[PDB]
Amino acid sequence: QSLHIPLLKGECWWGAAVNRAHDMPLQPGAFIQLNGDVSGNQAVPLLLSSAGRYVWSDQPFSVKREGDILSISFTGTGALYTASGGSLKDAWGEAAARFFPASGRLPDTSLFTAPQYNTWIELIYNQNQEDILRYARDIVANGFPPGVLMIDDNWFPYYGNFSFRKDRFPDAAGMISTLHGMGFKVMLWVCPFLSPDTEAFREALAKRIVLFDSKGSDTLQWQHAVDPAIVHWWNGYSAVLDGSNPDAVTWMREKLDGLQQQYGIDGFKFAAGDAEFYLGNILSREKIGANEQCERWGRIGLLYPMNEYRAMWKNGGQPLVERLRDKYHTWEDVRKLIPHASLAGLLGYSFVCPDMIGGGDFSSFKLDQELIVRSAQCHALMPMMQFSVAPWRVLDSSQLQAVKNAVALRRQMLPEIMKYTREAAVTGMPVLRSMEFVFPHQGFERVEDQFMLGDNYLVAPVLEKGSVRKIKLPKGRWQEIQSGKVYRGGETIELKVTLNTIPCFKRT
Amino acid sequence: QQSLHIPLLKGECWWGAAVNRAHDMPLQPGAFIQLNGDVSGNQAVPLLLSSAGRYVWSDQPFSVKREGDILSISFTGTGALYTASGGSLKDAWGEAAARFFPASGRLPDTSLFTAPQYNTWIELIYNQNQEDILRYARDIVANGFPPGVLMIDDNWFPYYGNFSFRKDRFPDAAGMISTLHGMGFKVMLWVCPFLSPDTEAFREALAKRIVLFDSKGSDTLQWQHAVDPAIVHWWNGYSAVLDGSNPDAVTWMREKLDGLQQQYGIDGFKFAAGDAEFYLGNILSREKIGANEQCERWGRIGLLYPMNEYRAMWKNGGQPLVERLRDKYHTWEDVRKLIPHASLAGLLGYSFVCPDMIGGGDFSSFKLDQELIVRSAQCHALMPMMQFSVAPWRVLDSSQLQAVKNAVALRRQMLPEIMKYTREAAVTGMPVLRSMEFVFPHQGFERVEDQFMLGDNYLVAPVLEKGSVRKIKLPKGRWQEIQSGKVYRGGETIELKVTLNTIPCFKRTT
Ligand SMILES: OC[C@H]1O[C@@H](O)[C@H](O)[C@@H](O)[C@H]1O
Ligand SMILES: OC[C@H]1O[C@@H](O)[C@H](O)[C@@H](O)[C@H]1O
Ligand SMILES: [Cl-]
Ligand SMILES: [Cl-]
Repeated sequence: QSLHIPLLKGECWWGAAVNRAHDMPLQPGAFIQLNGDVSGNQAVPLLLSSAGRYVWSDQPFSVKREGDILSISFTGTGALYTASGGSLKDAWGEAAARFFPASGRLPDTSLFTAPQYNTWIELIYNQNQEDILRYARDIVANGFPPGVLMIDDNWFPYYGNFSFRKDRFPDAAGMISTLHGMGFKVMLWVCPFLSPDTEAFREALAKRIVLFDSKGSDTLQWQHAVDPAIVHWWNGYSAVLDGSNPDAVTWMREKLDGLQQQYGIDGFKFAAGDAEFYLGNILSREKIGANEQCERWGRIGLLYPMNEYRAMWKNGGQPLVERLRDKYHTWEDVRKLIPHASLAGLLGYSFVCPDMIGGGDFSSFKLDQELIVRSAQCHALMPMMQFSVAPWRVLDSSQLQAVKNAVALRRQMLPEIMKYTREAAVTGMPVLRSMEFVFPHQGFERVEDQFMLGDNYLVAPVLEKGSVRKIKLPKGRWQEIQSGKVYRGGETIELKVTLNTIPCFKRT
Repeated sequence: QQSLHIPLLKGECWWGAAVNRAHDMPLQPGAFIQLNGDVSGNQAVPLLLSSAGRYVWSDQPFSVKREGDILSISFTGTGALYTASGGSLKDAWGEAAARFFPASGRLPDTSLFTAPQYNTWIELIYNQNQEDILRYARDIVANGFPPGVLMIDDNWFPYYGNFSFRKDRFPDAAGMISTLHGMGFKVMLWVCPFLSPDTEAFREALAKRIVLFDSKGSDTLQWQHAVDPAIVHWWNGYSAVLDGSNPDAVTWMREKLDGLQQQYGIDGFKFAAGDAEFYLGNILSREKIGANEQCERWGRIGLLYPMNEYRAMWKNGGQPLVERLRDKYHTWEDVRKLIPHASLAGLLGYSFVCPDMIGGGDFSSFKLDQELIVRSAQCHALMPMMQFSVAPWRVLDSSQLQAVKNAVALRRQMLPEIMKYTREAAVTGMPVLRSMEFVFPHQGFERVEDQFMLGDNYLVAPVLEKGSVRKIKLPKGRWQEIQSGKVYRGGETIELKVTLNTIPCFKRTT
């Protein structure tokens, strides 16, 4: 089933995939495939336009813009809709309320009320008790606020064994107790992959909770398959849980619940689950597609309020934290944070965290100190802020101070962040809003280096080198919160900036 | 493929190729054995030997069939038929050995012979842990059994390719080994060439390019440019696997094994897997060797660790490796395989042969049949090596236990004889455990597989069925039963009254 949609004059379209937001508004020649592909992050079968139009299907589709016409090919069925208000916000609001209504619930508020810290970039695969405790002590000693600490990949003996590796964690319970005492909560990285020659693999094969190999047979049914699917991913080759099988859910809950009971773990970073891992010669118990495997992995987080996901299909309006994917240590990537985060919010992902300050791609790790500072300042007034590489280790004293000052500004602004976070639970309305969302039809369709925190604060993080920053103000009066200088709105201004400037304006 | 087609001589009998097929020999009309990519679950050698002193050899694998009275061999490389002028099986063995697999002059570690061996596999299976291993070792001593080599079998480590004790089940592995040593045991660890394919060890091995690579079914793709590992399905799951053709894989394996010896005091290693079948398919090796040669090269690692054991093997006849018969079922059929498999093993160059595990070595079996366990123990006793796994004191009542202990005592009594011939096998390759045909050619012993000779002078006829009567075919000469002292004239078959305790054994006195 297909659909051709001529653009309205001036109309701009966004949607489909968080990790394609930098390519939007959709341009002539643009192509996005959702079927079997979440583009390395979150994806939703939704398009929204600046004229209040929207496209939804319950199922994946592909979209191409050819000239001034959208061509959409649906695997199921879909339709074009118009909201009568005629703005992006109206499209968002009607599509949300029809197709991904707000659940009424928040993720664990500890994820918002302090910065987050992830051991990934600092320790990589050498996750061990001594170094994790040291990183935590270091956070405290450098005057950073204790928050949620995420112990990343490889704290366990092998994939599918949900226990601390005793060689590197002689007393994990003691470690967690010490971390709690210091004011941290703790999350563990978990995934649905199973090292496919181990005790856990054989148990899961016997329980029939893995995805099976179809052998490329047309006819072979799940109930008769004998061999597991083996999937290649970034860590190697593994068996994988079948998210359509209720018994897989039971198994996963037993594992996670056990870590909570035994060690006091507060929550889980849900890794992987990307649709692409479910393609090919694979048999699932309930015969669902690859996208819905990803979606059902996402549902696990509904049982653990302290959660985070990178890969997602649907689950808009839900109490899941949605992280932007691994960012490179580049200026190009720091300029993705805002448009990616703002799109995430329109797709129903209000609780968006922008990856890791300074970069989340471990291979990157000559570091650029200025970039790290600008990355930190851009995180600060986003819904959540996440560190990994240790600022005190990689920065000199005044770059470090500027990071501390970013954290201080987040602290000053937290009541506002939390007001809109709490409201997002109820209404689904994003915390971080695009300029277009708040100020429709005022020339902001392509302004992606500015965002609104709620309705009243305009944030314009410095996202390049240079001592000059341009800021497009909507009509109205705007007071810069640090300088206190009031600006007449309805023009673009030039601001002299230093390493420490985070331009932010209150609507008056 | 090049080939031979050999009319059998009158009365001629042929053995060879594969240890785990010996029960089907002498090769009968309709027989077929493929060696290419196939070691039949144990040791295999490209050798055939005949009762008329003839032999066939190739450096490389072949297939053999018998159709009527024609023995046909199809070679992957080249081969030939030979005749030893003395005209007996022993002459064929001796000439083939000296030409194609001469004795190295070396022995495996003598502690493997000078006491019974004990393997934790059947008692503990996948639950290998410090407490239970120490308990098993204490139970050996408390029940009056001698300390020997203790083999800690599969799953003492976190995952395949991580050569360290799992600290969850082994809180002080060095102290455990220290304890076991002071109780008079030596300790071997199960190791294999498989790597859990999403782990740190796997990624390290991939980065060092020591794994076997995936050819993608391409004919042109060269090792040098391959990027993905071969994944292999085996009894424990799916794994990457070391490329035994790659000298860097040897280095890596030595680093692991030397590390375990230095850090924990481990005495040797049970070398698992390596079966040729694991190396078939879309696979690229650094030096472009076949599947059988991958099995052979795994076997060579044991040349660096005198305390070793292998199940899978290709060639390496005449070498200081313990060759274990494969996992035996808890059946009477399988206890009856021990002798013909062990004797063939000797003819193929595997003198240091151990007959799997007393009472069975297939963990799925584990109605235990106590009498079967006893007869298994008694059959092991005068073989080159004797290996327990399932705990006799746990599964046997008091008479039966005592009969196992008596078997151990007979082995102790006979050990000087065992060792005399074991030390000689190192030098000449002559088997310790010899077939009746080997020692007594052309006397009607071609199909007698329930008797063997310990060296030249001791005829052992273990009881291998239920009942109170045992038939024993004595070669010409005089034979003294070692318990009774009664002397029997040979050239006939006698019937002996037997009990659960009886281990019929005769000394040659003429
Ligand atoms: O897609 C998720 C993956 O992204 C890769 O680019 C990164 O190297 C991995 O560590 C993993 O996080
Ligand atoms: O071929 C070796 C294998 O043999 C199987 O029969 C057995 O169940 C396994 O435990 C393993 O020893
Ligand atoms: Cl990947
Ligand atoms: Cl197998």
